[PDB]
Amino acid sequence: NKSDAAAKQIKKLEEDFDGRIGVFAIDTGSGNTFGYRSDERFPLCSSFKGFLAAAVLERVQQKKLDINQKVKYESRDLEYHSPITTKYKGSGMTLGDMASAALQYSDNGATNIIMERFLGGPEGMTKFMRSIGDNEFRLDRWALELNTAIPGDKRDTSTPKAVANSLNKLALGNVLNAKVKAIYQNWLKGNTTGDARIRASVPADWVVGDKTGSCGAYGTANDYAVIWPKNRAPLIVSIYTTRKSKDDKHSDKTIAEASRIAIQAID
Ligand SMILES: [Cl-]
Ligand SMILES: [Cl-]
Repeated sequence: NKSDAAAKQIKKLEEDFDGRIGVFAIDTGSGNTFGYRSDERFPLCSSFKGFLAAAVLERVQQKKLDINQKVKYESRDLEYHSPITTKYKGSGMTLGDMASAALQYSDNGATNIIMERFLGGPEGMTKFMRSIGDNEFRLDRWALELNTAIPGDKRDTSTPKAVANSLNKLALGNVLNAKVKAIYQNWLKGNTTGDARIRASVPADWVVGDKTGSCGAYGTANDYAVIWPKNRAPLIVSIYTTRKSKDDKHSDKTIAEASRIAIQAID
């Protein structure tokens, strides 16, 4: 009934903005979960970049790549919204810095460059998700094309549950051994695009790693986080939203508020 109560409130919340909210939350120190449309498909937007980064470290751990090798692109036409890759265009970035820019700033070139050069592309990226027990996630397009968020389109979508289970294996589990899991945890912890979403849902002295996504159509935006509360086991929160009209603005507060309700339902 604490989950029925939470469900009611998400439902109210989705009516208010005329859209669709997908939630899954896990409490790892109790097992308590909460879900709403947890297995319905949502567009990923940028949010798969949290997973690309982990793919990248997996490759370092297998010694297929070095975290410090330079990745040079001085002749490349840089994707729109490449804030980080643009200031390093003349000199290159370390593969680890490139990976992290794609995470923390949602840099589209860093993303494209990484999937074209190391990862096998969209389907390369799909393959790695398949390799951690995740059968929901799918990536079909490159960093810009994947943000169309067309209602009823299965391309570049996952379910909230799959995102959460995945982030949990990666951030908290054992796909990445010690040092490199710790790196990736640091990368999430240092994400810069998420202040008005899951971070805003929680006391500011709790520790939060997250990856946001913002399609910029269908008011489509999301966030997934690991959260370390004080004196308490980590939580996993996964929030997806779409809206009815193409020209609908995404809503940070809806995300922040659905995370507040989620976090309460698992406590
Ligand atoms: Cl559900
Ligand atoms: Cl891991």
